[PDB]
Amino acid sequence: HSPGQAFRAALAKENPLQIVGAINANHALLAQRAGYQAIYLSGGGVAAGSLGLPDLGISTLDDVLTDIRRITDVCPLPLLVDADIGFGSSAFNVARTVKSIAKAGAAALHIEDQVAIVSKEEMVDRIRAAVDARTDPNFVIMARTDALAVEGLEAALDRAQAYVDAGADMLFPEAITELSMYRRFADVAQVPILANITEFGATPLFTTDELRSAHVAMALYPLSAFRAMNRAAEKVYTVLRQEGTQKNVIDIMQTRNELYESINYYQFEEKLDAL
Amino acid sequence: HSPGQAFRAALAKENPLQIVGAINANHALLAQRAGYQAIYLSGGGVAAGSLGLPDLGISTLDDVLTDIRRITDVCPLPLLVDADIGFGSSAFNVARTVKSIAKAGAAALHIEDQVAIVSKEEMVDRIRAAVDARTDPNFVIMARTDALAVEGLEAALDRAQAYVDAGADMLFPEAITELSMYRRFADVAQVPILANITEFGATPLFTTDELRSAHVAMALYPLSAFRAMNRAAEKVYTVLRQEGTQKNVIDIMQTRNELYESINYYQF
Amino acid sequence: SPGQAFRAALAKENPLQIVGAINANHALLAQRAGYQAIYLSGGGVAAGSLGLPDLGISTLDDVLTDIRRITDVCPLPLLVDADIGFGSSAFNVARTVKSIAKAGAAALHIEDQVAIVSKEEMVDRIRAAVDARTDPNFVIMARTDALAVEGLEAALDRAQAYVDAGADMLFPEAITELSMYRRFADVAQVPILANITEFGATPLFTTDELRSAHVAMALYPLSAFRAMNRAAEKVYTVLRQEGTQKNVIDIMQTRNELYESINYYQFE
Amino acid sequence: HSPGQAFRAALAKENPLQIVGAINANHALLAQRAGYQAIYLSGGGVAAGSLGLPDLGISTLDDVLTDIRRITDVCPLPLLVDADIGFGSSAFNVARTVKSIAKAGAAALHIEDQVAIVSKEEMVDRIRAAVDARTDPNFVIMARTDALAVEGLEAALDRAQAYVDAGADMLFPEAITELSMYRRFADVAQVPILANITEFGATPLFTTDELRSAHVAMALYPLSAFRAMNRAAEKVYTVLRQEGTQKNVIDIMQTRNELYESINYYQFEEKL
Repeated sequence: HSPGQAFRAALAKENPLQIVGAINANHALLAQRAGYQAIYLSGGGVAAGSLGLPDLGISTLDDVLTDIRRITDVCPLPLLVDADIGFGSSAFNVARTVKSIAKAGAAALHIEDQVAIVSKEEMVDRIRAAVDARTDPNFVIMARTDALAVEGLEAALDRAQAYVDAGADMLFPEAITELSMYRRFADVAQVPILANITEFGATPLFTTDELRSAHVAMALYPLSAFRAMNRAAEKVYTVLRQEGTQKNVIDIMQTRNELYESINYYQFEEKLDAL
Repeated sequence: HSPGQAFRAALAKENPLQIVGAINANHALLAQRAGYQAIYLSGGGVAAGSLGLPDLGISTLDDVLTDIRRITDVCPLPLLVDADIGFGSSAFNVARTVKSIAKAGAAALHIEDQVAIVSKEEMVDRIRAAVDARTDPNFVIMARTDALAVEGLEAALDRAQAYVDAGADMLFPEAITELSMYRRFADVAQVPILANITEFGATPLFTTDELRSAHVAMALYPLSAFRAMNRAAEKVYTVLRQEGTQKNVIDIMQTRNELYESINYYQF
Repeated sequence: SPGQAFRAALAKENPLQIVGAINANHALLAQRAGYQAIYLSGGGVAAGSLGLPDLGISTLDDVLTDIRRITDVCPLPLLVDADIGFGSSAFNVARTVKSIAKAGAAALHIEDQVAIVSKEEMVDRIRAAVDARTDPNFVIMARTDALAVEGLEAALDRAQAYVDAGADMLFPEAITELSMYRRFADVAQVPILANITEFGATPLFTTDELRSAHVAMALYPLSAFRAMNRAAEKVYTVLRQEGTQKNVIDIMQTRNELYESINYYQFE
Repeated sequence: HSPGQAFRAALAKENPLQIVGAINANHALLAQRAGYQAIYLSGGGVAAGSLGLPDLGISTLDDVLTDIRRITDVCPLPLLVDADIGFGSSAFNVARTVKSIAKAGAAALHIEDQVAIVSKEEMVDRIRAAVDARTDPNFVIMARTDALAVEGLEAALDRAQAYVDAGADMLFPEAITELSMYRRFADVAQVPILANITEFGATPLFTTDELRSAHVAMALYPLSAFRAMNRAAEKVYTVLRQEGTQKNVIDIMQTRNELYESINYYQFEEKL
């Protein structure tokens, strides 16, 4: 039943496993109804969406925990969580963070080597503090590297090896621009590799068939839905403010039955009927 | 500063005052950029959006307070909050609720007589307890009622005046299909009336001009933006799952520059 | 799992002494004193954490925060006072049960308070609670004040119905004879908890006495909390009257004792 | 409608003003009933009491905000809060922290030059960041410093003036063991001075009369009640576990009537 076991189970059943970001509980339920087997909580999303703040280390662990509980309290899909760099320079912080996130209901989390990026040894220690704090061995500790933004592939691969040896269960190579690169991290790391297919990034919009050819274990789409959600919302605000009526925007609105079906409204009423 | 004043001022410079719901802090900033002068925190939205639950009284005051702080901590627009029956029951419950919501950063809130509905008497105490707990007199205490559709016009208007005599600063009649109804409340209650122009309900999609002729002081669009964001999010999930790529939905996605600007990324 | 730890403590101690801990610190003091299980008093969350009377003012969120604080640092299984489920519908009870378990609790008790609800209503609450539980080892205890409110027959009839409904253990109030506890144990056929709180109508039974009565758990809900309030008050009064705390230094836990209790040096 | 004003008024009314720590809402009420005009939320107390953790930077702002709301939601006494260094490291972090603490209900807070201590310039920027985030000019921003011990008197007095010029409404200087030294700091800073009269420390247990003679504006007792409550609780746990009954500690327990009275039980039941 362990959410961590659920995540790993998802991986074994889907390759590459599509993991979509869910900005809130409602969207996690939509993703589930769409067929997805796992979801994601973006840190930049918590900041930009939940707090309306830029992703400049302004949001706190508590902001993230709150969204983790909301999402997992109602959606059973294993949730991968963006734990940034650990929320705290102290090892105690990295540890309290890992335990808090797991306790909030997350199935997995990824911690990065950013400060520019810290040294291999540094990250290796962070990873160790994380693996140590974990209680449920099935809970996934993913190690993310942003080395490709400031270093070369070879250097990034060197880290990838040290991060795995450090205990990292899976690898998250950021900003990969070539399909062949994914293959090299896989062959070198020997653990599941996640491809971050976020739009407006350096990484091309690879298809799942392309990622599969590169042995990619996971395809992540962190803010996709959020992005379309914002545009549609903005449209409603503009049209409504210009015409003094939302009449010409009704057509792009989820209906009552659709909303109700996504949140299992009828099922709740059913239980009441039974009484 | 007093958001209660900002709210009162807003109704003064805009008639009817358009108040749009904002499901989260981000959308509050969007509504602000769109030019709105006041926003709303829908209770059904906190449940459906923040919790992914139906509007069956499962959400808690704390769930609501979290969204209030998030929104009001970054957006200065006056926020009207849906506080239901006070989530408690006794006088001290309504007070703690009103105080908490005010402390959280809201500018106004509305409580309702919907338990069937409570007797005129208990609603009167409800309003009194609410008004008494108020610290800043500029904080708005709105009363929402459904007596019209339950007891009838005569009874509805009776409650209306009572609710006003109890101290309610504004009235929120629910499920109004005829504009005449709004006028009767405005003439009887003689306090700013709010029209809930939500979609897929029993109320027609009245325009701002139509509401003005009915003497409506506020036009409410509780979930409008929310409904559109869900359809858009659903479209993205569906296409991505079918096609294995989001290439064909990029066109309906807010761009990086657009996002960064809505949250003043460059300013930081 | 916490539920397993609770049942493990129960299987190894008879009766199992369960002491209330008002906060994380005291949870550690209890652990150091040798207790195998601790308690989170609902009245303690209200009076201690909120400074309010136990009259339905505290919320589920207040309780959850204390559960996380305590269980994040103390591994002793924690029994939680979930009042009536913090809501009327089975939906509320369901959300409450999952949240409390998620926060780290090992068990919780729910009561038939409204006077009390009908046997049928409580049966539904219990079923809703049992249905919401995911880990069968998580304990769902039924608390009932039927003996005092309705009488022996009513209490025993309800006790049986509550067990059939899925309640793992029973918390019957107002019993004043060890012989009556045996009767409840024989009829319910599930572990019985005896509330040994102070200043009430019930006797301060010893663990040996409770054992002779077939009582499985002995509860001391606010015992430590009571002694802590008196000591704190003594400090405040002397300090105020004398302009220094010199004369109350002798009743203070030392810095070394504090450090020892929270494993300061270990972290250092 | 300003806890900041209430704090300043308490200062003017009582000199030195006794500020006692309250580990939770209940004790805030006990302090209020004992007659105190201001209370304190110790950072060390939030960690050791609310979290059962050492005061080594493990607690978060959220843990503090929760206790602030709980306390100020029921007790009207102005509350001074220990905000450490602003929980974070950026000007945006100090600002968000200052704002949230005030929004949570506090009347004042203090930040320190702790990193060794940061440079005078570093601290000056923190203070300025806090003062600018402040929405109510009455909300008090206190600067805590341990420069006397770390860098010596010349440097400490220098930072003090610099901190005040930066906007600190009050000063909280550590490591002072002599009245004459408090006197000197007060003369230089020209703002209200707080003396930390915590126990089991280097500082003597100065009396209010002695502190008044030292130009000290506030007397702080950060964990006094907390210390006594822990010992009492430990006593109950121990005796109870050892004897299988709490009969022999009933004598040191606050009764139910006393508890009810301290939290105005009957005034609420009157409303119910």
